Amino acid sequence: ASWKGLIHQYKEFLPVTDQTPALTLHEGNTPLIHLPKLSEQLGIELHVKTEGVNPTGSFKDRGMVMAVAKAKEEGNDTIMCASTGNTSAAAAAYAARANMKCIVIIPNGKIAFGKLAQAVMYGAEIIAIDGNFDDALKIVRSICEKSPIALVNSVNPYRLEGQKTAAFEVCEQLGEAPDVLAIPVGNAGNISAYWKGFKEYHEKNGTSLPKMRGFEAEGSAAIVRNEVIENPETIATAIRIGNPASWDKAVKAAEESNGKIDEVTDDEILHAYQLIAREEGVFAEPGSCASIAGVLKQVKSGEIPKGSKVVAVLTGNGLKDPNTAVDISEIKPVTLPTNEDSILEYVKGA
Amino acid sequence: ASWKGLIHQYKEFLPVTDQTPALTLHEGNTPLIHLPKLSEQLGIELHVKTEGVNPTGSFKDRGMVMAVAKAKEEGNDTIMCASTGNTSAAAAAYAARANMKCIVIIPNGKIAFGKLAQAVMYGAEIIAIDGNFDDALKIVRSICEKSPIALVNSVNPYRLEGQKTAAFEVCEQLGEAPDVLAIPVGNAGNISAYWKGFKEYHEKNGTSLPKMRGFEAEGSAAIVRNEVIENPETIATAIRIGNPASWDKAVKAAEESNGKIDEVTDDEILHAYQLIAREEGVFAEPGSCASIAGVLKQVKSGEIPKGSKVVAVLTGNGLKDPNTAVDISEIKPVTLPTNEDSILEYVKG
Ligand SMILES: CC1=C(O)\C(=C/N=C(\C=C/CP(=O)(O)O)C(=O)O)C(COP(=O)(O)O)=CN1
Ligand SMILES: CC1=C(O)\C(=C/N=C(\C=C/CP(=O)(O)O)C(=O)O)C(COP(=O)(O)O)=CN1
Repeated sequence: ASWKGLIHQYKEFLPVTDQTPALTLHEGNTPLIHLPKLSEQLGIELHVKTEGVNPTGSFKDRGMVMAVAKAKEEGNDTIMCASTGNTSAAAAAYAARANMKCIVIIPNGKIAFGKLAQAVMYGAEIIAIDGNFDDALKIVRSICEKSPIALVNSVNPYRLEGQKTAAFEVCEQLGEAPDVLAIPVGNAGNISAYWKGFKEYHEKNGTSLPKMRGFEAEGSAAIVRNEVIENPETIATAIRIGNPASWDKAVKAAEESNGKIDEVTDDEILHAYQLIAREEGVFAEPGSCASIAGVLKQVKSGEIPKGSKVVAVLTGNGLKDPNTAVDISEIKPVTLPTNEDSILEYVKGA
Repeated sequence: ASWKGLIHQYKEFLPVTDQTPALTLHEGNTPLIHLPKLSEQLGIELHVKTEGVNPTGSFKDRGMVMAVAKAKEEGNDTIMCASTGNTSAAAAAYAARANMKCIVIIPNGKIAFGKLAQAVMYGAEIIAIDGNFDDALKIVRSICEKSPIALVNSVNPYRLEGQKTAAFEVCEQLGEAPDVLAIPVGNAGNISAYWKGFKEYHEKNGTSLPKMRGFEAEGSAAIVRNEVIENPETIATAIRIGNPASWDKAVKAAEESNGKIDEVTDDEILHAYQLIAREEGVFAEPGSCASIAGVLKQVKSGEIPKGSKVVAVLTGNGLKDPNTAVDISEIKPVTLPTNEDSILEYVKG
């Protein structure tokens, strides 16, 4: 049938009133794709929730449609967020759609090319700092406390209310809750939202409770180290975050679900990044592939038992970050003369 | 609802046997988004079919899932295509998914950066030539005449079989066929595919027949100019194509539909490109926005009368081409000290 966006489709789970604007970019309802080759190789039943087909190319659209609709309902005209790039892209698109001004603070030289192009195109006022995301978040929260500008980072609870619908959809698309929900962790709002979603669906519809398995990049694994990281690092700039704002909710999700927050190296991330594209035709940005890298690590160790039904969240479209793709990949265009014989000869001799 | 890809959902309209592999990346079923502000400013009811949310970010996935499934059914292990970038990305993804080799021939320096990243990541054998798309297609077609390599460019009929499904969806999502289907024209397969779709749905389901309104970029407007353009040009490199392989089908489609194939300038394309992102929050690549530029042109001229119900096809995701976005945009980011006081006063100023 039809799909009219999250606010309409999940209205009973959401803080929607008759005065809530009907804001939508048709976000949500993203594919849950079975990966049969990787399932065979791993000895599990692996599906990927491909959030890169959301309107701005990441799961952030789920929370942002809710946050911006409520911000407009509650009488604001300007929104602001700090971002590694996907939240600012979402905020900018929904602000333009909603006729609100948008201001974003980003870490200079540390957001992907595609995310920058979106923020420029959607019409945000873009402020860059030489600090990291964590610096930007501190500044943004201070400013929205000291101005009438509405904060639309994940600490805004409407963001997590929108993002929990991804757990609803996974249950509906799989026909049941999975054994394991594998997910990247940056600012930790998303793993918190999925867990909140699984609990609500458990209570209302009787679905089971997955083990929540979150994965930070080793260079930014503040939760795994149990310490704030003052200079987080990782090539997966989406999750280059050393003081997650939803730290306590995420640890609670892991504990209540009998799950775990783990870490993956950049090399593990980049391997999973190439793996799913080469073997399954699925292209997600590096930070997203922490979930797949996490599945490979824990299938190897037995922490994900063979035969498990596993959903890995692919949080962002691979088109967000074309530089990493070309920088790391061994595949390069070979330049040939515009001559059928040379090309055919190359085709056969290679 | 639930969605398992085009082969499953549109089986009855597709040349699908019990031998056809169940190939899917869940392509299709893309949003039809009403644009209420642009509608108001133009005096029409305008919707956009946002094909950028297909698995590889363009409508090519519709044709490619059918062409690659049929290629595997018929015994092939390799596919090949020429491309300005989106057909090669689709070909590469579906080949990977179907366990096939993929060879793509692209024009050096004339495919968008996101499309190159896709071809590399999906694992295609990428051959770049000093020539243009038309040169690459000539070579690819010649090669596939004599070698056991399946041609998956749009001269493969299975590409149009899959691509026609977009018109089916438009009718179901709108509740009726629109008065006008506005669409970019590069190699002309897609406008032919929509019209084929609209004729089929008319015969089977009684829907009406839109006017097919195609738009080439002016520097590549071979059909408008009635000439093979040896040196096609346009910033919209997706549609930088001077000898459209489906020329005759596309002229027939505009003729049978009482439509027209028109051209829009690069400045018109770029205006539409910025307009929809700024005003409606919808971001498509420059070639896609030829359809919006054409709607603006023909509303202004009266060729799309006020009150028309219009669906414009946004063929590719804006993330395909990050360079044009940052190059055209006078909106440069500003670097400020990492100080909340210093940035607060700058926001207030
Ligand atoms: C593609 C992708 C991201 O963009 C991202 C965070 N992106 C951010 C992070 C923080 C901003 P917030 O969304 O927390 O307001 C962004 O700015 O785009 C994460 C991590 O998800 P969390 O654990 O942070 O929910 C995974 N994957
Ligand atoms: C975004 C986009 C394209 O990539 C594209 C053609 N893209 C091509 C062009 C030709 C290859 P073909 O699909 O004809 O085999 C590509 O290689 O990606 C067109 C024009 O559609 P047609 O008139 O060609 O149906 C509009 N929009």
